[PDB]
Amino acid sequence: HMASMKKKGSVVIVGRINLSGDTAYAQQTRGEEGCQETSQTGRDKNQVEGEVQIVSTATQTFLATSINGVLWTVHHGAGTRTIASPKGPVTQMYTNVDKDLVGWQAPQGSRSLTPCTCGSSDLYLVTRHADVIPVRRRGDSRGSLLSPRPISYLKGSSGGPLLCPAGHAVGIFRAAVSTRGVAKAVDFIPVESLETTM
Ligand SMILES: CC(C)(C)OC(=O)N[C@H]1CCCCC/C=C\[C@@H]2C[C@@]2(C(=O)NS(=O)(=O)C2CC2)NC(=O)[C@@H]2C[C@@H](OC(=O)n3cc4cccc(F)c4c3)CN2C1=O
Ligand SMILES: [Zn+2]
Repeated sequence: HMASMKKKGSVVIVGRINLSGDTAYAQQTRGEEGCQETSQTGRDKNQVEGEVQIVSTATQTFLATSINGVLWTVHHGAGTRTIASPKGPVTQMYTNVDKDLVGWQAPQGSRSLTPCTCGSSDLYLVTRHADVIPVRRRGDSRGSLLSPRPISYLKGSSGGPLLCPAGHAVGIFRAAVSTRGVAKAVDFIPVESLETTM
């Protein structure tokens, strides 16, 4: 009934994939109890850094990537949820279920990737465990893993980036193409779609 209807919580930044140095590693910035509280209030005063965030809802965890001043992720993780911020919940500025894409204004302190203009097909996928996986681009929205992996290895990495050799954003990881539980290829949202959305 009306008076007791609940609201979904906010997406919460719980960590980041550190790519700044010579070693890529995942960093946690908030534990599970703090995550749950922050999702409910939508108020997150933690400092944000970096290009790739680890994000969570009450039920899922995935990645989000800043490109051109927007923190982008997948709709199948975020839905229409707000993101927690120092001043309270922030509404999505982009939502496109057809592309599986959402975005919010990038948090203060984040750094953004630049869309790739290289026209090159040797790519790198960054996972939530900070693995950097070589991917050969095979079409507008597909690339093949040079070394196939069980889907377990990729689960929770949607929203993360595919990058070119120079570290530009080429796309956002969306789905794994798997046969018998092995991912031989990935599907991604090309950066040009994000640029058109903007
Ligand atoms: C499309 C094709 C070729 C048929 O393949 C697949 O449908 N395959 C599956 C294999 C699933 C097994 C796990 C694979 C491991 C990791 C996957 C990356 C990942 C993930 O980590 N999510 S998450 O755990 O972070 C999660 C917490 C956020 N995404 C998924 O599971 C997505 C979600 C879902 O797809 C979609 O809702 N759409 C909506 C779309 C709209 C437009 C175009 C698209 F393609 C769309 C795909 C099925 N998904 C796959 O990948
Ligand atoms: Zn490039």
